[PDB]
Amino acid sequence: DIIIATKNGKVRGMQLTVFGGTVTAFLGIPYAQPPLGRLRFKKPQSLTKWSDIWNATKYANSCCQNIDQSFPGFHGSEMWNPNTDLSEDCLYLNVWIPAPKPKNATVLIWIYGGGFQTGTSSLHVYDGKFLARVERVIVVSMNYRVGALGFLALPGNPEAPGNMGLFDQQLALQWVQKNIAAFGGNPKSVTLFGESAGAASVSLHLLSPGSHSLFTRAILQSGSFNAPWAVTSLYEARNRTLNLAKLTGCSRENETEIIKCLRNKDPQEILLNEAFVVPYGTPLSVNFGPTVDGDFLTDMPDILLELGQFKKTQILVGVNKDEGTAFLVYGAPGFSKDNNSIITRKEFQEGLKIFFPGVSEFGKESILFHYTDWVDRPENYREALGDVVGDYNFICPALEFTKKFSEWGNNAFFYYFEHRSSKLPWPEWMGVMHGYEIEFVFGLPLERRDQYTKAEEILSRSIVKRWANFAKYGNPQETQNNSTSWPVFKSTEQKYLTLNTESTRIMTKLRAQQCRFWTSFFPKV
Amino acid sequence: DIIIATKNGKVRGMQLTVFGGTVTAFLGIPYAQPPLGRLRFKKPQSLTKWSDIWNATKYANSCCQNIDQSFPGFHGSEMWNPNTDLSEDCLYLNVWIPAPKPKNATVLIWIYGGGFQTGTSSLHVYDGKFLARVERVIVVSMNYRVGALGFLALPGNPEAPGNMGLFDQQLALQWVQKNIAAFGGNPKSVTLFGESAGAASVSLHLLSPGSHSLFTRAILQSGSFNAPWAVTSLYEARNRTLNLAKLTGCSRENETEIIKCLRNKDPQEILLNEAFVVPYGTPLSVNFGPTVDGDFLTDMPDILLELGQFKKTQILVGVNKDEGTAFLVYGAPGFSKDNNSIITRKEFQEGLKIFFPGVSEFGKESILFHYTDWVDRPENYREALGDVVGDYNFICPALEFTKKFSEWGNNAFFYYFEHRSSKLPWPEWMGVMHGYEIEFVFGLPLERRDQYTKAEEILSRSIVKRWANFAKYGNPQETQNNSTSWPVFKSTEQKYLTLNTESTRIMTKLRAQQCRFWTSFFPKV
Amino acid sequence: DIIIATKNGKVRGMQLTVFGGTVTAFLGIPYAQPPLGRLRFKKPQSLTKWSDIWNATKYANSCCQNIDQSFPGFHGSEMWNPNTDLSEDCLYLNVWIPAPKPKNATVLIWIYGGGFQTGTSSLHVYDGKFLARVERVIVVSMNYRVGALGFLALPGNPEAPGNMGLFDQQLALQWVQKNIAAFGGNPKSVTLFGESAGAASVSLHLLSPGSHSLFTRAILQSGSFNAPWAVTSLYEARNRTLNLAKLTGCSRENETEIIKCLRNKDPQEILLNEAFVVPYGTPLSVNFGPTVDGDFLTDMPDILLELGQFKKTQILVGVNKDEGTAFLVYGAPGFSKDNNSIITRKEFQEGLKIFFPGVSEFGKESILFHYTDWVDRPENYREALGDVVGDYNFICPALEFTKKFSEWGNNAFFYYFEHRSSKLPWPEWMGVMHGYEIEFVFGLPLERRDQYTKAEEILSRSIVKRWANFAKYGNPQETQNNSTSWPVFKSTEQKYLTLNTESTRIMTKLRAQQCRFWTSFFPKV
Ligand SMILES: *[C@@H]1O[C@H](CO[C@@H]2O[C@@H](C)[C@@H](O)[C@@H](O)[C@@H]2O)[C@@H](O)[C@H](O)[C@H]1NC(C)=O
Ligand SMILES: *[C@@H]1O[C@H](CO[C@@H]2O[C@@H](C)[C@@H](O)[C@@H](O)[C@@H]2O)[C@@H](O)[C@H](O)[C@H]1NC(C)=O
Ligand SMILES: *[C@@H]1O[C@H](CO[C@@H]2O[C@@H](C)[C@@H](O)[C@@H](O)[C@@H]2O)[C@@H](O)[C@H](O)[C@H]1NC(C)=O
Ligand SMILES: [Cl-]
Ligand SMILES: [Cl-]
Ligand SMILES: [Cl-]
Ligand code: NA
Ligand code: NA
Ligand code: NA
Repeated sequence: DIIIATKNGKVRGMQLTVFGGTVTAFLGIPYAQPPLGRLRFKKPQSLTKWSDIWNATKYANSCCQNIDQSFPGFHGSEMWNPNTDLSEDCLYLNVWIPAPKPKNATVLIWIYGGGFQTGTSSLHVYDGKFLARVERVIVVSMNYRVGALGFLALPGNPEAPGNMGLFDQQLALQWVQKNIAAFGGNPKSVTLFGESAGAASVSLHLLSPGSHSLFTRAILQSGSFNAPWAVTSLYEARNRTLNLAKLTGCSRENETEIIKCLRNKDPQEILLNEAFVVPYGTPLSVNFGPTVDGDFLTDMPDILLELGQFKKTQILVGVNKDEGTAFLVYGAPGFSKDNNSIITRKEFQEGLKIFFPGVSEFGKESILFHYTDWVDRPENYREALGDVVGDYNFICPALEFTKKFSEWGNNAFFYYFEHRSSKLPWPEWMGVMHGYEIEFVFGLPLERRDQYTKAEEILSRSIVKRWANFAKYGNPQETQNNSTSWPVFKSTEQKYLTLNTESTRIMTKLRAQQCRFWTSFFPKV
Repeated sequence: DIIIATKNGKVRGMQLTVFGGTVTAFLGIPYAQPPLGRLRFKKPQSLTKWSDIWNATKYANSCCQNIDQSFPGFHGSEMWNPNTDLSEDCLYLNVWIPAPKPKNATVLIWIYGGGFQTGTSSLHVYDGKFLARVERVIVVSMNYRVGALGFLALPGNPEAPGNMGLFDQQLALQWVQKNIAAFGGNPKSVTLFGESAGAASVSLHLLSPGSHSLFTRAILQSGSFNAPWAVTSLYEARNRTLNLAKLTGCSRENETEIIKCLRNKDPQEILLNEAFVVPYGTPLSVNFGPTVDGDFLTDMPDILLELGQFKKTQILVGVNKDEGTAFLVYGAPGFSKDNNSIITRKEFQEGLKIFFPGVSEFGKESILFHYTDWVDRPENYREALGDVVGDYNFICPALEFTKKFSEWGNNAFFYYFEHRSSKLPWPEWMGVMHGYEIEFVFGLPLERRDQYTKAEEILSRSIVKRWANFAKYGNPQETQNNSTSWPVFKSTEQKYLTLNTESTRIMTKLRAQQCRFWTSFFPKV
Repeated sequence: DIIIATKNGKVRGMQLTVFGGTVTAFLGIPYAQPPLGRLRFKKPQSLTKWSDIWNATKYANSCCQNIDQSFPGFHGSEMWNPNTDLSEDCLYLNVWIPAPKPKNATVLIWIYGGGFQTGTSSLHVYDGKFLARVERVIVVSMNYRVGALGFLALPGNPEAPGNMGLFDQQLALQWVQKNIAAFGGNPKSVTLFGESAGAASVSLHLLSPGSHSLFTRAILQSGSFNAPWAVTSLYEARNRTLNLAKLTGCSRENETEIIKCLRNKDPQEILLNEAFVVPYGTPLSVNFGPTVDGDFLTDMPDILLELGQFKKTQILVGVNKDEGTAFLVYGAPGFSKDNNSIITRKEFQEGLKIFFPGVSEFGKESILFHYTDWVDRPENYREALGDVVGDYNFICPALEFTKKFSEWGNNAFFYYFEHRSSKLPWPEWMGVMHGYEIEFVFGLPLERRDQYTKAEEILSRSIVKRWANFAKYGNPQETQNNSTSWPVFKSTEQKYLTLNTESTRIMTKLRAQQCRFWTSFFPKV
C-alpha cells in the first residue's frame, strides 16, 4: 500500500508498471475548494481539510470547456478533447513519483495549453509516469479553469477579477511548495514546463511576483505571454464581459449584479455564448484569457519584459517547425486535412482576412508582400500561409521573449523542433505540427510497444534527458552519449539547437527576416 | 591526565612524545552504533550515549576485509594489511591534537584508500602525530566499511541501499562538526584528504549534498570518482548482489529475504565469495563500491561533474609518476617483484587481456597502438604496461577531474609526485609507486631516526607545510624558504607542480597525448 | 555636569576649552581588572563592576617600564618618557568627545608606540582634544602592558602565554564596541591608528581574528608587523623568558613554578633585568614583544600576509623621510645630538656592527656595498647610516606590507612625511625624524599659541582632515581646498603621496633600489 500524509490529510495512490519497474501515481488530488456557486469566478479558496484517506486513484473531473467538434472520429483532434467528465468541480492535481520513493527529487510541473479555452491534465500525451520512471523526477500537473469560467474579467472586482485560472495554477504550485517533500520531492527544485497557452502561463509566472518563490526554472514550448493571442487588454476584456452579460441577458446597472446573474446561468449557457463575445474571431481567438488584473499581473507584460521586471532564472524555450499549420483547417479556404490544399493567391488573400480580421487593408498587403517573393511551386501559397500563422503567433514572439529575457543576465536555451511524428494522424503537408513535440518530451516513444520508430525512441530519450538535466541542473545537456552541446542563447549570436532524428545542429538567428517583419514592423500597422 | 567531554560522553586520550614535544592521541573513538546483526548492511546509526570515560588509548578494530596474501613476509605489501583485529565492530575514529591543546586548529580528515575493499586508519603510514606536532593541526581519521559489508547494493532498499562506507565516512565528518571544538578544533576549518579509493571518496563528498556542510576544502591523492574503478553502475551492482546471494545460497524470491539471509552468513563466507561475483576481474577490480544510490549520490557523477553540481571550494589534486606499476605483479605475465620483468610484446598483449578483460579486441589493439611507438630498449614493453595502467586508472581521470572542477571558478592545484622513497621495499623498475607519497604527506621522514635521507626530510617538510597551508588558507604555498610558487591549475594552461628532491619545477599539460587517448577516445570503444 | 552610564557603571568627565569651544574628556577609565598579583602576566580579566561614579578626570597610571635616561633635561627624549606614575595598575583608557555630545561619531583609537617596551597614552603629543574639537570624531586611547610584564612568553601556558599587551589593546577595543554608543560614538565606525610599535600592533589587529569585528579601518604610521623588530619567534622568546628567570634566580624545574617565582619579584627587578636577556642587543632591540601565541596570532604573520589571511579593509600607511636617525645617537660611534656627526667609513662600519650584531661579516659588507656608491660629501657616511637604519626597520617593511595587503583587493594609501618640525629639539642633520609626524596628526600646530609656523598649521590642518576623512569614509582626500588627490597604492604603480609644507606631490616607487636590497636579498644572508 501507499498512503502519503499531506497538510490537508492523507491520500492514497496506485502502483504502475512501467518499463519493468514501478511508478506511484496520485491522480486527482484536490488543491482548492471547488469553485461552485458563490465561488464561481472567484480566486481559488484554500481547501477545507479532512480526515479519512482520499483516493487519488483516477483522473478527476476536467474543467468546463467547449469541445472541438470539427473532426468527430479523428484521432488528430480528438486526442486533445477532455477525456474525463467536465465539471466546474475540477481543481485537482496529479503526482507521479518514482518507486522507490525518492529522497529529494526535482519536480516538473506541467501546465497544459489549449488557448486558455480548453485542455486538461489527464490527456494521454501528458502522462508523467515515463519521466518519473526514466529520469526519476516527480511530475506534477493540475487542472485549472479555462474560458470565461477561468478568465472572465471585471478588473478590481473580487467577484470576477480576471486571471482565476492562473491563480488556480498558482495555488497548485503552492500545494507543491507545501506538500511535495512528503512525496520525496524537493520544493526547492521545481521546473514549470508547459506548452502553448501553457507555455504562456509559465512565462506569466515568471512575471507574477506571487509566483517568484514557488518555482526554480522554466521551460516554454511553443508559447510565451508576448504572443499576440496571450493577453486580453482591460478594454477588450470588459467589452467581452459585458457582451457576455448581454447574450445571457445578464446586463444590469450594477456590476456585482452582473456577476450574481452570470452565476445563476448554467455552465452550458456560459459555454455556448463565449464564442460570439468577439466581433470577428479567428481560429486563434482567445475570448477569455489573461489580463492585467493588478494582482497576478501588475502592468502590461511587454513593459515588464522590456524593463527586466521578472524572475531571474534559466529558461529553455522552443518552437516546432510548422507551428501554424494546425490552424488553417479551422477556417482558411481550400484547406483540408483530406487533401493537399494547394491554394491560390486569392485563397491566401482570403485566409489572411480570416487570421487578421481587422487589421487594415495595407496590413494584409504587407503580409502578402513579405511572404510572397520566392524561388518559383504550387505549394507556395499553402506553405506561406502556415508560415505566416506560426511566425506571427508562436515563433517570433518566442524568439523575442528569449532575446529580451536573456538580456538581463540569465542563461537561455532555444530549440527548434523539426521531427514529424511517424504516427501523426494529420496529413504530410501539415509537417511538424503545433503540439506534436509534447509526446516526445513526455517520452511516449520510449514505450517500445507503441508504433514509434527506433530513431524516435532515441530522439525522445535524448529530449527527455535534456529536459531533466535542465530542471535538475539548469543545463539541458545530454553529456554521456557524445552529443551536440546545447549553447546558451545570447543576444547577438542567437544560437539555438535543432531537434530531429538525424543531424542535430547548432544554428543561428532563426527566422531572421520573418521576425523583423512581425516584431518591428507589424505592431505599427 | 586528559579527559575531553564529547556529545556522547567523556573520553580519555594518551600523551605522545614527538620531536621533543607532545601530541595527545585519542585512538578508537566510536562514532556509530556497531553495524552488527539487524544493522549489518544498513547505514550507520547514531551512537547510543554513555556515562563513564571511554579509553581512546589504542587503535580500534579494523573492518572486515580480505587480506593481501601475495607476498607473505614482504614489507611492501604487508605494510598495507590491517594491523588491528578485524571485526564488523569497526566504526571508530582517531584524533591527534597538538599539545598544548590548540585554541582553534584547522582539522585534516584522512580517508584511507584500498580499492573500497580493504584499508584501515591505524596504519603506521597514516599516523597523524607528526602533522599535529609539526603544523599544529588536528588530524582525524575513521575506519569505514569496505567490500560488500560496506557497499553491497540493492538500490532503494534501506536494508542494503549501497554506499554504507561513504555514509560511515559522512557520519564521522559529522562527529567532527559536532565534537572537534571540544578538542580545540575549528569545525569551520576542515580539509578532507585521502588517497586512491580514499581520494575518490573525497571527490564524492564534493558531490554529496549531504557532505557540503561538513568540510571546507579537499585534497585528492591518486584518485577521483571519475576513475574507471570508482563507481559501480546500478546494473553491475545488482548483478553482483545477486551473484553473491547465489554463491552463499541466499537466492530468494523476495529481496528483503535475500538481505535477511546474507545477514545470517558469517563475515568470512561473505568475505570469501566477494571475489567471484565478477565475470573476469582484474587486479583493479572493485567488486563492491560506490553506486548511484539516489541518497549519497543522486546521479552519475560524470554528469554532476560535467554540469558543475558540486561543492565550490579549492582542491589540491595529484598523482605519482609510476601509478600503475604496483598492479602488474598481481597477475600480469612475466612481471615479478624479484626480477626486472623485461617482458615481450606477446606478454604485453596478454597483460592487456588481464587489465581489459572485455574490452574488445580492437580496444586492446588501440591501446597497444597508442603505447608502442618509440625511440627504440628492452624495458619498452614493461615501461609501457605500467604507463597504460596508471594513465587509465589514476593519472588521466585525476587530470580530467581537476580540469572539469576548475572550470567552474575554484582554485585547483595539481602536483606530480616523482620521488622514489629511498626505503621503498619494491624493486627499482617499479619506480615511484602508487601510495608511496603518503608517508611524505604524513611526515615520517621528518623522523631523523628512521632511515630516510636528508633530502627526504626536506622534501617531506615542504610537502607537509604545503598541505597544511592548503587546509588552513586554501593555498599550498611554502612561503618562507624561497620556494617555487605553486600556480593554480587553469583550464587552458594546465600548470601543475613537480615534487622531488632536486629541481621542483612548474610544468604544463601532464600526459597530454596519453589522456586524449584515454579521455576522449577510449570511452567510445 | 557630565556623567555617562557605561556597562560597568557611571563615569564623570571634564569640560575642556579648545579653540573657542568645548571638548569633554574622560581620562582614566579602567577597562580591565588591574593585572596585579595572581594576574601578573595573564591576559586582562573582565573588570569587576561598580556603583557610584568613577571620576575619569585625570590621566591614570602608566604601565611599568624602563625610562629613557640618555638625555636628562632634554625635551627631545623626555617628551617620550611617562608623564604619569608607573604602576602595574595601568589598564586604563581615555575618551575625547566633541561638545555638544555627538549623535553617531566615527571613533579613532590611538595605540602608542615605543618598541613594545615603553610608552603611554597620556603624552602631550597624543592628546585627542584637538581631533575631537576640529573633526568632531571621538578619540580613544588606552594604556597597555609593555616589556616583559606585557609580552613575557611561555607559549601554550595561560600563566604567561605571550601577547598580554595586545590582548590589553583588544580588550580596550571591546570596551569601545560595548560602550562608545553611550558617548555618542558609532561602534560600527572605528579606525585604529598608531605609530611605530603602535602601527605594528594595528597591523597585528588586522591579522587577529579576535580583532576582526572590533574595528573598521586602519592607519599605520612608521610601523608594521613585518618590520624586523616586531615579532619575537617562539624560540628567542622562550630563550628570553628563561634567561630572565636565570637573572632573577627564578630558574625552576617546572614552568608554572618559573612564573610563580617571577610573580614574587618586584616590577623593578623584572624591569632591571629585561635588558640583558639578549646576547648583543641594539638600539632597536625588542626584548619582549609580540609572538606567535596561537591565540592572538595563529601563525607567522609573514605567512598570513603573503596568503591574504587578514581583515579586508582600507589602510592608510606612511613613513617619515628620516626614520632611522633617532636611533644613531643611542650607540652608533661618533654620533651625537650635539654636533653634526660627520663620521668616517670606519665609524660607519662599526655602527653596522652595532645595528647588525650578528649578522655575518658578508651581510654587513653587502649593506656597506649597497649604501656606499655615490655622487661624491663629508655627510655621506652619516647620511648613509641613518638611511640604512630607517629603510631596514621602518620604510621597506611598511612599503612591502602595503604592497602585500593591497594585492588582495583593498584600497591602500601611502604617504611619505617629509616636513621637519620647526620646533624639533633634535639637531638639523637628524632631519624628519621618526615620531615627529604624530604632533601633526594630533593637530598641535592648529594651536596658534604654540610656536609653530603658519605653514605648519596649514599642513596639520590638512593631515588632520585626511585622517578624519579616512576614518569616516575610508578615503583620505581633502576635497574642499583644491588639494592634490591622494591615489590608492596599487601593486604595479605604487603611487604614494608626499606631505610637506610646500609642493605636495604624487610620486611612484618609494626607495625602489633600497627595498629590493632589504626585501629580496637581505633575508637570505
Ligand atoms: C481540398 O478540399 C477542400 C475542402 O473542402 C471539403 O473537403 C474536400 C476534401 C471535399 O470532400 C469537399 O467536398 C469539401 O468541401 C476543397 O475546398 C479544396 O478545393 C480541395 N483541394 C484540392 C483537392 O486540392
Ligand atoms: C621474472 O620472474 C617471473 C616470475 O615468475 C616467478 O618468479 C621468478 C623470480 C622465479 O622464481 C620463477 O620461478 C617464478 O615463476 C618470470 O616469469 C620471468 O620470466 C622472469 N623474468 C626475468 C628473469 O627477466
Ligand atoms: C661629535 O661628538 C661625538 C660624541 O662624543 C661626546 O659628545 C661630544 C659633543 C663631546 O662633548 C665629547 O666630549 C663626548 O665624547 C664625538 O665622538 C665626535 O667625534 C664629534 N664629532 C664632530 C665634532 O664632528
Ligand atoms: Cl546529437
Ligand atoms: Cl623549491
Ligand atoms: Cl595640496
Ligand atoms: Na516590412
Ligand atoms: Na587513438
Ligand atoms: Na644586493
